[PDB]
Amino acid sequence: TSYQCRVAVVGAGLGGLSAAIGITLAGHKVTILEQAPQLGEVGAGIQIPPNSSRILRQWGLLPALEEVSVRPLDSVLRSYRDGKVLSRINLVPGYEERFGAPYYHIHRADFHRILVDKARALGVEILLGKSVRTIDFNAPSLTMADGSVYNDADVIIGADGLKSVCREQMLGHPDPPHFTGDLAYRIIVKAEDMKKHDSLRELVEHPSINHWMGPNSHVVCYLLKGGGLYNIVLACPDDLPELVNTAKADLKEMRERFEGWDPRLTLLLSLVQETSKWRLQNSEEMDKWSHESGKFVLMGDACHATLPYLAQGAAIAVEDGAALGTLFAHATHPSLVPDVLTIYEQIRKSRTTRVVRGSTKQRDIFHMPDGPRQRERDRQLLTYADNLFEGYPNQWADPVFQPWLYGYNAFEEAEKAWQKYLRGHIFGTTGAFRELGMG
Ligand SMILES: Cc1cc2nc3c(=O)[nH]c(=O)nc-3n(C[C@H](O)[C@H](O)[C@H](O)COP(=O)(O)OP(=O)(O)OC[C@H]3O[C@@H](n4cnc5c(N)ncnc54)[C@H](O)[C@@H]3O)c2cc1C
Repeated sequence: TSYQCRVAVVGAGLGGLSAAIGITLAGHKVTILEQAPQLGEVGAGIQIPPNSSRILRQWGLLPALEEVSVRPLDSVLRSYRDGKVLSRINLVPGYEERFGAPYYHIHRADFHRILVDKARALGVEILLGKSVRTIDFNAPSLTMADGSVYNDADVIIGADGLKSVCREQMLGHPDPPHFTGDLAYRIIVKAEDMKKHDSLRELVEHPSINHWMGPNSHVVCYLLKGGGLYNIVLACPDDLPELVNTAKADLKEMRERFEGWDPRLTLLLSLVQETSKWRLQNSEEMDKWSHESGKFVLMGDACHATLPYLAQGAAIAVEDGAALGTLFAHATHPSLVPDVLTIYEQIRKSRTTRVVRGSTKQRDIFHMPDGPRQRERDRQLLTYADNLFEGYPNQWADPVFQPWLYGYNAFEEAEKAWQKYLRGHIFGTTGAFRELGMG
């Protein structure tokens, strides 16, 4: 009769499910308490880089994913004016050869649906319609919007995303998300229609991650297998306030923001099949993800919300869940649980902040206005493309940042950390392992 911790995950996003998967595969019973009445067959494109794919592969999800995801050949940084290529990184075969795991482009609904399916296949209960409002962190209880009280859990894990009620309850005061002051426009265009125009063909027969960097704007363009649709996301300032969000509104607005940009991006505005406009936001990092009671810890965007520039938010939420799981594997005795939550924060924060920084830095590179600093950026990109250095204006190509970002194995790192904890070398723990004969 081994020990089984009753772990309640709040929120069924990517991070919640990754945690439910890893902890169940650890030997414990997970229950996810989401807010939405039904699962989210909703969203657009997401990127699964090696540091997240290798995790999913260890959970036997590679096939189900390959079926619905694309493998971009390379990742390209281009000037906003002419489409001029300034940096090209090889992903196929480069990234599998180096970091030993695929890089994927999958629609968010497909990724969410595969993770929900694997969660259920492992026996996780997913109780929907459970909007959590208050938390008692000592006698672990969750109180819902209807009034009901869930108290069938030993440990709680906040994974409620950006608008996290869990983080508010932990801190003891409100803490809404900070508005980046930017807004995003998502556009879906059938690739059938693009193959009809000569200037666009290269983007369909050579599926890449194309980035246009420009004055306080950037445009990302990639392909997804569904409907062979092309995702075109434009990030620009919200100098305007109407929020008029009809189909024609953006077409006008996006055309205006593309004034002077690669002629190709404006052609694409004519082949639109759907438009979507929204104001970006995120949170500022937290010093503490845990509660003094040692029964609660945050994961995902709730504690380490990242700017979308690096394409790692879900990657590092998967890493969070993977590390949680790897550590709970060692939670063979209940007194071991809080120390585990401690070893996690430490190992996860040092990683999630250094990513959060990079995203911000990538922003500064992408958004440069035309001028001397832009001229130097471009110069450096082109000149040292075959002679990389630390501080290269592409954080993805940076010879130091790059292997660190994509070579990271959440499993091995959490194991290293558990061993450090067994040699008494982890600050901030209660030393539960001592009374249990481990050493
Ligand atoms: C424009 C954009 C592009 C991105 N591109 C990429 C990319 O290419 N690659 C990548 O890896 N990441 C990317 N990201 C990041 C990625 O979308 C997030 O990191 C991801 O959602 C993390 O999942 P999560 O579980 O941490 O949070 P979420 O997915 O937000 O999970 C939150 C869930 O909890 C629920 N919830 C909220 N409040 C409560 C409550 N009080 N009670 C109960 N349930 C609640 C919500 O309804 C939701 O289901 C992008 C993000 C944006 C905005």
